Amino acid sequence: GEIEFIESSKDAGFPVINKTKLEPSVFHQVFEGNKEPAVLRSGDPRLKANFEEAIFSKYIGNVNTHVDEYMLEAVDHYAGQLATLDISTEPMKLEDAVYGTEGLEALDLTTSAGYPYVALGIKKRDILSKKTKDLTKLKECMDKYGLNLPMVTYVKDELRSIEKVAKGKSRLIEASSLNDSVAMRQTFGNLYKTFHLNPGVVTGSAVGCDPDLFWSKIPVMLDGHLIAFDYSGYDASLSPVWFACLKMILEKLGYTHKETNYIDYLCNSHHLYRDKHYFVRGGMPSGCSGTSIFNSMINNIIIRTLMLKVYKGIDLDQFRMIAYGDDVIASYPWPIDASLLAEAGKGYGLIMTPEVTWTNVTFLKRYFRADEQYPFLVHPVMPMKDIHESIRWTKDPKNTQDHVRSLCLLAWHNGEHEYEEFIRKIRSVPVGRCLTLPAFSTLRRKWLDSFGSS
Repeated sequence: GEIEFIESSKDAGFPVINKTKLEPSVFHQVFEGNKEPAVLRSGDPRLKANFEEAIFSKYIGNVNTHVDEYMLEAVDHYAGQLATLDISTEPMKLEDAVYGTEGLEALDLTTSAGYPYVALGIKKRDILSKKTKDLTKLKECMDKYGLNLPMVTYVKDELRSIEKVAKGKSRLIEASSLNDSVAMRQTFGNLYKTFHLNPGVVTGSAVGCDPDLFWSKIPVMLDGHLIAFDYSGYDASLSPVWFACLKMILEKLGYTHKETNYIDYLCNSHHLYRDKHYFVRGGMPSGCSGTSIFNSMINNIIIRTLMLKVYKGIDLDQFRMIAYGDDVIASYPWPIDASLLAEAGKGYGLIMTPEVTWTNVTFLKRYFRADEQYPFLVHPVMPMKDIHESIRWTKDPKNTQDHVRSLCLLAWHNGEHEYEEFIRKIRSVPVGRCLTLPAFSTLRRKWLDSFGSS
């Protein structure tokens, strides 16, 4: 992706789009950590770099190439897999696409409504209602403002490492207009549903998975020599050729050329950021509808392309992979040099970052540890250091109970000794003794029982 044009918003008649919410929690001194809130403003005294330059530096440019022979075969192979899922290309019913259905959670009512709503002070809840499932106001707004509206760029308010704070390398997220979010959920909602209900090696996707259950399935699906990597700045690195590949895959699934027009909206985009507006060619605009699923689909095309290009004579029918956006875990029955693939990826404008074993591999920032007693069940193991980083901050201490409960559900997979120490430190602050904390044995019993029914 590349910014092709940027100028002051006022020159085009756009109004300007309006500190961190993260604050030290009561556990900030009880646990150790290094992370701090990402820089959100240019004047931040922790900066050791130019902020505006840093946040846009992920748009490293485009490789301008045609869909080549390797891509075509990659698209064909992945399309053959997805065909077995019988994805419906029929529009999803508006009420289902907006207010929830199996496999597609209701539209988030707390996030930005995007443009022009943010300029008018109109929030999602001024338009939508969970209680009534009203679609009348939404139809009025969609008729009135139409589709293909500018995206609103926000800086992601989240904890980051010391290096990323100093370098100002905060992440950006895009808010699609409510109109475009809804229209994309109508167009692709059945694809979203099918992906969410089928994480694994047919979709090649883990989007929507529950690691507590899914991690025991992964080694069954990936039974060869492991291949694993992620990327640096995946979304913004994507060149338009990969979006062309995605459109080809979607059309092989039965979408019409008009239904794939929304991929052009994602690829060639118009953004408002504070007092500026700018146009981008290429790049997945992270935070629009479907971006994790579409990133994952593109990654399935990319890895197959690279394998076909480097390993002539590869047999993709024996290849297996699972992607969550840029994050990949995969296998092949023979060893594969991931560094060769990564260098081949550099020629396509990608920055891939690769002896991978079940002991040292990670996926979704978690390790894999087979249960000592039930060896066919696999613990997802979030490192305790990451749990410690999280518990030390909060965006709203009114949610402390839910926050600490969620961390307990992650922590116990590290073993009973680690868990008891975690609980002891939590209880060394008075808030900690006011919380309902699950017992290790309860967490373990419920986990074991969860595999017994579905």
